[PDB]
Amino acid sequence: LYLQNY
Repeated sequence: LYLQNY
């Protein structure tokens, strides 16, 4: 589980 917000 991986979340990246940019």
